[PDB]
Amino acid sequence: PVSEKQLAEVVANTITPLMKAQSVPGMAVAVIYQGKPHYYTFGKADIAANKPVTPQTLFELGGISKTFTGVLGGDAIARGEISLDDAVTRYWPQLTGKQWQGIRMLDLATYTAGGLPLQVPDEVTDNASLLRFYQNWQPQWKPGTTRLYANASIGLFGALAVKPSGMPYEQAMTTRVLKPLKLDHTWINVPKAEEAHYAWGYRDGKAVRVSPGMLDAQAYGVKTNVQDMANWVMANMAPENVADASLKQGIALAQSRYWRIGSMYQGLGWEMLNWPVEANTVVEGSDSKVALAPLPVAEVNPPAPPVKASWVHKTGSTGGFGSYVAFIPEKQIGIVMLANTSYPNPARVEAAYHILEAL
Repeated sequence: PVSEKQLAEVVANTITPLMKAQSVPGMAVAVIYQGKPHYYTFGKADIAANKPVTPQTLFELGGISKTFTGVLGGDAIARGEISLDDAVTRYWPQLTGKQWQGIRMLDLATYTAGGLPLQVPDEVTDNASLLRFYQNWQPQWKPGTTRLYANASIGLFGALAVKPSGMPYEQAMTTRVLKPLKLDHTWINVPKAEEAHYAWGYRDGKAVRVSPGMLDAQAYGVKTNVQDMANWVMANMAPENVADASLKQGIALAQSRYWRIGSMYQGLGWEMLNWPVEANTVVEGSDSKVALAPLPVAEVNPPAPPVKASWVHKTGSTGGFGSYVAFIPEKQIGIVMLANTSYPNPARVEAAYHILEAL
């Protein structure tokens, strides 16, 4: 019972000011209300070229790419290919170091393996140096005790979760998650043909774009527009309408609860909180000082299947782009906020909460 027209103001009334205080040049917004998306665009996608942000502009999702990874992974669990409490050594037999005993695929995806670091070091150029890296890894904690956000963790989950498939990660995602969901404009590698749709990221006044790195696709290399992103949210928010049977089970596996960390729950890429929530609770944990720190986990076992009454979300950043996605399956409301500046996370959470509170 709210107007499309007044929903526009609230978006503009909230978004415009934010862009000003955070110095974001362009931003694409999607608010999902009543089974359908409403798009709002603001800013330039390219400043010197003077390109507006449109519903086809590509942004860098950063960490939101992990929600694709987890769903891609839950999809494989559904196909019978993998299991979450299978040893990581079952998919990478050469990981013979004794420290990898006890670690499961679930630990990899949920960041609990025991202190794997945030990045894969840049001197890792191939599989052989990647094997070396994980063999030389000395855990900081036992497994299932501590959560430490890392791409070394979920990046490894993705590469390995697609192995039984006999397909490369890129291809796997397209034929398994993307096409069936008709995200025909979501890319790991942007083609030349869609190049002009790709905005530039801005970091400190400079124009940037993400650089390659081992396991980037799995961890932080997806790019899309607000249209395809809204469809991704709608598919996650209402998996029932999803025809692919493995996909549907996987989307659900991804929103399931595996660990509790404070008021937060760890899923396969997705992060959740029970609805209702106060804003201060979502914003407290979004702040990087908490998000990237190592925290103790409380196991949920068996894992809890997905709760409709949850605040599902994910932030994503690269050097020049800043995104956020959050939805409530019970109310069936959602939001996408794609930006070409990485502004603080608590500011994205603050803004999304407000907008959604209007519905």
